Amino acid sequence: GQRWELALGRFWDYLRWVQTLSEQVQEELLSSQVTQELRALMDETMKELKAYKSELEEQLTPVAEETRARLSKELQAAQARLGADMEDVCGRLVQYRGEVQAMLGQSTEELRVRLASHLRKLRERLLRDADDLQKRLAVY
Repeated sequence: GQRWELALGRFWDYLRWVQTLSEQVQEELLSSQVTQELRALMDETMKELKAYKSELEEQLTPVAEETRARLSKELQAAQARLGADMEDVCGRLVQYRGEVQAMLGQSTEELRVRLASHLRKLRERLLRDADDLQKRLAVY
């Protein structure tokens, strides 16, 4: 129930809504509304995660400078993986917007099927990285 978790939770729900590709989603996907909203959610998540890590560093068990230095950097990488997953989702939503324009009015039904299957794999990856990031944070 950490703050960074609730923020990731909002990003996650929003993305679970995009995954439906309902009428309102498609509408917002052709504008930049979805990627903007996701970008805000993301930024909030990263901010909170950074501040949480900073606080956690206040009550740490002391270890060899090396293991500590190693732990910190493993943590830093897990955080970067999360950010990068989020950007890859938005990137994919950008591509979809362009591919639609590229069709010039033709049916996008097949574009949508393909976007949903890819989006699903990108989300699977994001969830994997968030779970890992949560495990590293817990055993700090």
